[PDB]
Amino acid sequence: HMRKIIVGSRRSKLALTQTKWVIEQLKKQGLPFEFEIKEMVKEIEQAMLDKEIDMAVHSMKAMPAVLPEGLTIGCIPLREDHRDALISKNGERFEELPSGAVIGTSSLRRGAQLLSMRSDIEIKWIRGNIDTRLEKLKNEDYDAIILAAAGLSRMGWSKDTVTQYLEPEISVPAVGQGALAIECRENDHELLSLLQALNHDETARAVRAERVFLKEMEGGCQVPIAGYGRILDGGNIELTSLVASPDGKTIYKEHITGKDPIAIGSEAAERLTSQGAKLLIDRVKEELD
Repeated sequence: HMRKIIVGSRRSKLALTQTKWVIEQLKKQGLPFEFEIKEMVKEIEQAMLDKEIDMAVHSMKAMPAVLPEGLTIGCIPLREDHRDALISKNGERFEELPSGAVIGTSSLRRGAQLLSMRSDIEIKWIRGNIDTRLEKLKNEDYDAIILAAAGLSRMGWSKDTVTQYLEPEISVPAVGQGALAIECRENDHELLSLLQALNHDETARAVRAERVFLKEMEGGCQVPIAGYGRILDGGNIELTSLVASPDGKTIYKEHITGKDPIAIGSEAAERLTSQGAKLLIDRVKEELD
């Protein structure tokens, strides 16, 4: 026999899609292993520590800033599109949307940055599938919605479903957007070896700097915080890190370029904290109660 690797997964169509793609990619190494999905965050992690599962595949922006002792991120594959995307009901770009246009998103990070660019538009909550939000755009009060360009690609959508791709200058992406995270036990050296070939350290070094900034600022999906990293020619990491207030009238923004990803994410957090961004994040976490 050969070892059968158990991969836990959230039951959504997107989650099982990512899980099967990682398995499909891990099979091309031709190494003696079996793979098996077991439909199931805290259950996942403890199940992995309990050894009832062996690994898990998440969206990097859905990974908690801090992993429990004993678990690690053993592989970050090649990064997909990292940008937010605007889809309008009537095909307008962001600057072309009429006054009072309603843009649908539940992300304070996305809403606060758009409000910083234009305060004459409204940001309203919206729920559901990529496929569900596209129908609500057609039938409801929304004039546009914001979606991750990586999510549209994984669900097999046209790049021309997007009206406009938001460059990081307009909307700094969430930490790890477009990237996958393969979580496993840090002492499973056999699994870590299989995951090495799928890893892509140009993506990994950039995301590591993003995650340190997220970690030092105590951030998450619910907090209006953003960070995008990329490798420049020469090995340097360029990290754009941002903290915004919900009404979009306060923008802490910092650009760092260096060689050590941990030191880069450290300085961005050290720098923005001194400007008063950590005080902001506490009030927003308090407001969420």
